[PDB]
Amino acid sequence: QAAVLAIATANPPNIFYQADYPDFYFRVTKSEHMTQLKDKFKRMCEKSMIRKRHMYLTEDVIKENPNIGILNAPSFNARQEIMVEEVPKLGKEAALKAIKEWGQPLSKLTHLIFCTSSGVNMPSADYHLAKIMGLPPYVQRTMIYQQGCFAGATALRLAKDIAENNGGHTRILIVCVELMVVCFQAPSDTYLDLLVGNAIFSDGAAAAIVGADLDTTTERPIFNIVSANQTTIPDSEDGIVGHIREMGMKYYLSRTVPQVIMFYIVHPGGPAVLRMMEEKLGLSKERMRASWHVLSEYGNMWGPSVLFILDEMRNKSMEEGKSTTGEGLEWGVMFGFGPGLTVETVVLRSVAI
Amino acid sequence: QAAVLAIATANPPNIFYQADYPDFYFRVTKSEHMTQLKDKFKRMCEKSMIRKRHMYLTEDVIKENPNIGILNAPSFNARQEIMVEEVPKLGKEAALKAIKEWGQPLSKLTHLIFCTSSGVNMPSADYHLAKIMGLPPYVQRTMIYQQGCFAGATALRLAKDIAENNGGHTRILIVCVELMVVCFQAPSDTYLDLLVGNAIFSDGAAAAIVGADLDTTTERPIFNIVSANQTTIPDSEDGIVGHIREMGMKYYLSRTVPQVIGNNIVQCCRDTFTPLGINDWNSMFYIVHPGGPAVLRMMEEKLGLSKERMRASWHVLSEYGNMWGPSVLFILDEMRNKSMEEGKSTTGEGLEWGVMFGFGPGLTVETVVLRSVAI
Ligand SMILES: CC(C)(COP(=O)(O)OP(=O)(O)OC[C@H]1O[C@@H](n2cnc3c(N)ncnc32)[C@H](O)[C@@H]1OP(=O)(O)O)[C@@H](O)C(=O)NCCC(=O)NCCS
Ligand SMILES: CC(C)(COP(=O)(O)OP(=O)(O)OC[C@H]1O[C@@H](n2cnc3c(N)ncnc32)[C@H](O)[C@@H]1OP(=O)(O)O)[C@@H](O)C(=O)NCCC(=O)NCCS
Repeated sequence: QAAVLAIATANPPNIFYQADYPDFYFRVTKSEHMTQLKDKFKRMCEKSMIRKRHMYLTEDVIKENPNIGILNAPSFNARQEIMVEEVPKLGKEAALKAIKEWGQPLSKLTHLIFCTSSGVNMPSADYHLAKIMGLPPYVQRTMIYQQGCFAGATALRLAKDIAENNGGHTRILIVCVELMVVCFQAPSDTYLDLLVGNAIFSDGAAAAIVGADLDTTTERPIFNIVSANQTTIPDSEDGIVGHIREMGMKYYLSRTVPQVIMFYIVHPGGPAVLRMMEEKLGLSKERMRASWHVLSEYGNMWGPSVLFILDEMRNKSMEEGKSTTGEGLEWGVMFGFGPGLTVETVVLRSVAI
Repeated sequence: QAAVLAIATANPPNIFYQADYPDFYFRVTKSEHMTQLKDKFKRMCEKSMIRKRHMYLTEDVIKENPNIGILNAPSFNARQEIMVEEVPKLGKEAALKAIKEWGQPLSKLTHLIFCTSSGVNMPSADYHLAKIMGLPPYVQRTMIYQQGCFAGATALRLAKDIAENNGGHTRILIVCVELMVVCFQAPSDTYLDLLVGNAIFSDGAAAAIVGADLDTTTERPIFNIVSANQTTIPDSEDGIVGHIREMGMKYYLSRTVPQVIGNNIVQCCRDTFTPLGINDWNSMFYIVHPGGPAVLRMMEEKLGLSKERMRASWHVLSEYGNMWGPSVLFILDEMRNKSMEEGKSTTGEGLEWGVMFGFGPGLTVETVVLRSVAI
């Protein structure tokens, strides 16, 4: 049975505390005259339940690429040139940390699954990571582009069958990375479905190693991937929409998505999402803690977020002397979701600590 | 063991014969005054071994979206809006025919793998195909974007593990679609490795059904997917390059790609099929992505192949051009269609073992080891 053997994460070094972000955002987009819209944005940020976010797109990067901060200005080329380079580079940081925990050389890897919705190129981000990391030429790559916030969970669904159908030496590296260079837009009071993303979207990378039939002397599983299934919610196509255009990506968020969309890993799409899960199942406050923590400290990073929460859960479980990597519990589930609307459900089993 | 259970194809209806294409291309891009460059493009087309190509992008479509025909003008929005709608639509035409050959209802599908390098959107072309085919909401989707000409082979590699690890009821629909709306560019005498693409790139859709543990009663395999491996050729990054930009995609082709690829897949052949005990190189069948004529000649010359061994690959090049992802599936279909029609004893031209090579940016090679099925 396939297992997660290592997890690690990375973020851009520039921290944006949410208390300061309305002032930063309306200043760098030169939109301070929009006082009513800033009031609304202040309330969005205050209700976001996000304490800080790590972002590539600083004031200096906007100054170097000024059309990124001018609504509707052509800036797709400028965003692309940044992201084709920087997305694999941040992924390499998380990947090498995961491989160090794993304890095996890159030569023991058989497969790479790379996921991002931040930039497209040919050859793709999977190839670029293999180049800058020095993955051997027999490492077999799968590129998952543009699948938004269920990409992390979908990589585990794919890795399960690859690991289990090819045998004991198959070892899959999963790397998920996003940079909001892809979809950062200046404010407009007729596009509130773009403005909500400015309050909650953020940058990050996470990596994991998956294998089956483990060398017990050298490898140690963290979780087992019991089953994985994707479903689509009917009649919800307009809930999450990303239109890649000459002005960059316009990523539209509907107000109904949370209303439509054991230990738990729930993609932190926003606070309404995590609350929807809690009261619906009578969950203790303890159950969503790890998902609430990643939302607070990193925001909604699309693809990699469920791996951040996975890593946070087993770390706290170990630090607090819990019985298993799943907070002392045996069974668990991870939910990724995104455009479609699409739900990826991954049934997990913890490991004894 | 995973098997291909159905194969079908579709193309945009408008046919461009290669003898007429230099005239059309320089006229609709209002570039006839570039006389030396047009002579160069004529020679490119005359050497291409392409007789016709099916294209979505007609003169009317360019007239509706005139920046597509103006070099470096912003046209990415216009291209995107066309392809996000039209890529799934052409895929549905092929997919319906593959399911009809398969013979089972859509409700028996468990998975969909959609592959394209022609447009990006969220939700993507996989969701859109599901919606317009009315696939049940439990069909599990994988979207393979931007993998160029190895995408059809990579879909088989993925589908093998999905079908074999989940078992007898898992049935995977594969759909590969391309429309050169994505990268059509007007001519420039300083971007010649752009003009090559206008001589060879074309449009098409192919669909296949993959499953393991077959209902002998109702399902018949065409080919078995014995193994599949991707490899990367070191120090070949610049061989095939697609830069997606505000003017659309600029798809650059280095002069040495056919030889770098051809030498590599000859080596893969020797490395892979010698331990399987294939006695000589004419004793196995071949599907080689039709990137151009030179890569097909290399296989023939380096392995000493007879003329019938690359015939199916030459035919798809002649009649359809280089359609990127779906082309290897066109060739698979053609091979088994002619094998049946000509009275051969197997779907692989009367031979037991065979190879499929997809390749593309990286440079990346997807090798698929195939076994035919008795006819
Ligand atoms: C957006 C969100 C953080 C707001 O926090 P909240 O707990 O709902 O608190 P509020 O209802 O007071 O909302 C605060 C402001 O945000 C607005 N708002 C909330 N959701 C919005 C949405 N999809 N689009 C535009 N504005 C929205 C509210 O109208 C309000 O502005 P106002 O006071 O001027 O009317 C929260 O609703 C949420 O988690 N949304 C989920 C985002 C999502 O869909 N994630 C998954 C897709 S990636
Ligand atoms: C277009 C094509 C059919 C021309 O046929 P050919 O076998 O090269 O015949 P020639 O060598 O006489 O080339 C004719 C012209 O095309 C030019 N040319 C060919 N390939 C070129 C390239 N990558 N870049 C720039 N110019 C090129 C040659 O310089 C030559 O110019 P000239 O006649 O003015 O001297 C062939 O080059 C081809 O198929 N290229 C694509 C192969 C490839 O890269 N496949 C991978 C993509 S999936």
